[PDB]
Amino acid sequence: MDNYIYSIAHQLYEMYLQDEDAFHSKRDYPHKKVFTELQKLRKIFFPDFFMKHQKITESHIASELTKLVDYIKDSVTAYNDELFAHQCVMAILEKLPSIKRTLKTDLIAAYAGDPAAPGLSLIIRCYPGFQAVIVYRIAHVLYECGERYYCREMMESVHSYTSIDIHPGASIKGHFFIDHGVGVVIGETAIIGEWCRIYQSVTLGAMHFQEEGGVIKRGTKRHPTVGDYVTIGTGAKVLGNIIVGSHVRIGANCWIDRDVDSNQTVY
Amino acid sequence: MDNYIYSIAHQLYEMYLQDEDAFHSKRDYPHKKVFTELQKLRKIFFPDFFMKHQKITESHIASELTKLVDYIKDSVTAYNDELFAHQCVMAILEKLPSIKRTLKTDLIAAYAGDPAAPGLSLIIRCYPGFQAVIVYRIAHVLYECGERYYCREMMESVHSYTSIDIHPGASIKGHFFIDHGVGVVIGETAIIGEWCRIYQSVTLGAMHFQEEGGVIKRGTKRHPTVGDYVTIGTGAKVLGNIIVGSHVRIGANCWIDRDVDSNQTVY
Amino acid sequence: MDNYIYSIAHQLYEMYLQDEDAFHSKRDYPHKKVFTELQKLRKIFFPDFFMKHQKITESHIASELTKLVDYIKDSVTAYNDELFAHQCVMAILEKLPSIKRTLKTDLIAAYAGDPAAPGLSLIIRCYPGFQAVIVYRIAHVLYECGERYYCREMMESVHSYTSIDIHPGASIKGHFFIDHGVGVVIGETAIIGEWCRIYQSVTLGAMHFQEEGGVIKRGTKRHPTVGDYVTIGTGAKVLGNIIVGSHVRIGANCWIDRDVDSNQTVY
Repeated sequence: MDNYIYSIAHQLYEMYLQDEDAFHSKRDYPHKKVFTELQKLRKIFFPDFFMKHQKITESHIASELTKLVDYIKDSVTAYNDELFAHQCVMAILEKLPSIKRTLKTDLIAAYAGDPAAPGLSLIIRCYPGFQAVIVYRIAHVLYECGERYYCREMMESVHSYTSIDIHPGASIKGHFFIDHGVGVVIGETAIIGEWCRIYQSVTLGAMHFQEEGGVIKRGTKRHPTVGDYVTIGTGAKVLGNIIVGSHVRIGANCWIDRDVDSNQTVY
Repeated sequence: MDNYIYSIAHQLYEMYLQDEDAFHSKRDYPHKKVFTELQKLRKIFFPDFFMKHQKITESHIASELTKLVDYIKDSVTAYNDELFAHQCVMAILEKLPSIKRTLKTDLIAAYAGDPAAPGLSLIIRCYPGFQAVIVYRIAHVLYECGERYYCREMMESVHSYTSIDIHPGASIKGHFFIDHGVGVVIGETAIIGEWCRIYQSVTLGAMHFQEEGGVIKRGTKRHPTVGDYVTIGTGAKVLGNIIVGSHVRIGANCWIDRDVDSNQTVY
Repeated sequence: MDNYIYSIAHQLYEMYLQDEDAFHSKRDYPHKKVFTELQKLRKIFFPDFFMKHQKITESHIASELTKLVDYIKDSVTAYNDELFAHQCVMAILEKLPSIKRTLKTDLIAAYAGDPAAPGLSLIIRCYPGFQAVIVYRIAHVLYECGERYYCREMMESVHSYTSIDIHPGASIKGHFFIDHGVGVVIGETAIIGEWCRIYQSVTLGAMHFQEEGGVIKRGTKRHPTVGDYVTIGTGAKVLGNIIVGSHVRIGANCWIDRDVDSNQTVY
């Protein structure tokens, strides 16, 4: 695994070197301490914003990547087993370059969708929707390996830190932006296309009225599918195994229970 | 107090030994550090999930229970007095076995109400509705002793950690489940029956439009009473000294201002 | 700067001495550790509640004020420059007495608007709306100096701790109260008068439906202006560059898109 880490850290470092200036800084930002997965991934993906400049080298990216790998491996092993952990973490490592590319697009979307943002640096440093998506994109790779415990725990850390509630099972394309974010809920089987803009208190999920009865069916597709270029306004509750088309605008406090066709505004 | 602690820890230990296998694990889970009351109560009620297996003995349950008792006593004394603190903490100790039984039913309700849950172990480890209810059930015993300060502070820790806002005065029966949970508000005089299922952004509370005037009447019954087998959908705002009957289903974003009779679906 | 700190700490100390008894306590409260800006400002503005009584002297207020000044200066410098930082922190220091006076009125409003509050001491110690406003009032002085980065980071700390989302650019008058608070969003160009009472899940903000296109106009007045004696009920979404008059009552889950005239109740 250490040799694969070296190769992945090398690729991520070369990407860092080739990133546009907006993804770089010569500033030494105030040191913060957040939960482990975010702390580590912040340094790995955007070292200029979370490390002293005198320290960014490839070797240091590799060093942080190793600390992260060892931590996730340990946690996956606790809930599962040693072999399953190795395979899942190799899968995360495999996807880190593509995630890095996607996270860049999420930043572009954040700046493009928010008149309050002065530059990418502030989004990177402290935008809660962005902190959540960083961790989500890794948690999802775990889910894709069949893991069902630690990937949820990781997202519950995100949940506590940002009040954004994204199940690791959700599938989310790039140029993704959650603004403000408190009360956002995105379910296990939610599917979200490119250029989705989501506001505070938005649910892309499900409700289960008590059938007593007692014990609800496990899993199955039961959360919305959302197309490209969708904007979901504050307080909107989109519920059930329903399809929202592309280029859809959803108004504030809307209660959506059925399919919504492409190229529409709902209020 | 130490002799009463020993007796209570003995009872809790015997209950632990007699718990069904779903409430047990041989796994050594990743060590977490959360606010004191939750950290301690997690170990006391579900040691398999928060202690190394080589350490669970009765003596260790007693040890953790002592640390918790000393901490709560100290905090209650700060806001009140030494004698009042002793009585309140003796009352908590008294209720710990019954709370343990109730918390088991809350877990059953959580698993039964959530298709995303793979087993009780994940709910125990990281479900925010469950973390909140653990602390709430103890905070409520303080409120029942007449304490009005520290029990609120304790629940504000829960508030920061999970964004679930349950006043220690609320009365809540068993098989209780808050799914997702961000934005849940449950007021001081709210009464909730058995098998209540509550989603994100649900208020069981009150609003006070300014009478200027100036200073609103203190206390009194002013929050909803809810029966058994009630499901309250995402964003529902249930306000005032009103009665919701049993077997009631409440739809998303609903604004409920008046009594709702038993065996009904509202949207 | 140290001589100006001494003078400001002297004034704040004299104000402390002249505060009514409700703003004082002989109790030694349980020690808490929260994010730096709140930790420091809590001690500076309300030392009786966050320091051991044997330690409150003027010299100790000055000591804490220095620690805060050094921290904010360091963070402002990181995002901007040394000279800009000095000017901004001198501006904060300048405003601290007036902020102290305003924070007293916010407490009065909190107690007056909440039947659950037993005394100012509990609001001071743990009410999340109040913790947020303490930090907001300082963050706003930074914004007023033209700072756009660290003042946002500071409020994102508030955001994580309380789930209350107040842009440092918002202008808010005194006797301000957010009850419960989770999901409150108050935008960069929001203007709020005296005696505003706000509940959980209230947005005073804006939504931006995707014009693709791509990159939205930066800034400009785009969030609501709210008059005096306004109460905004749970879940209300007040959006756009609109004017809400004085003595307005807004009902639960309301979706407000246009001007609302003075002396009105909306549902």
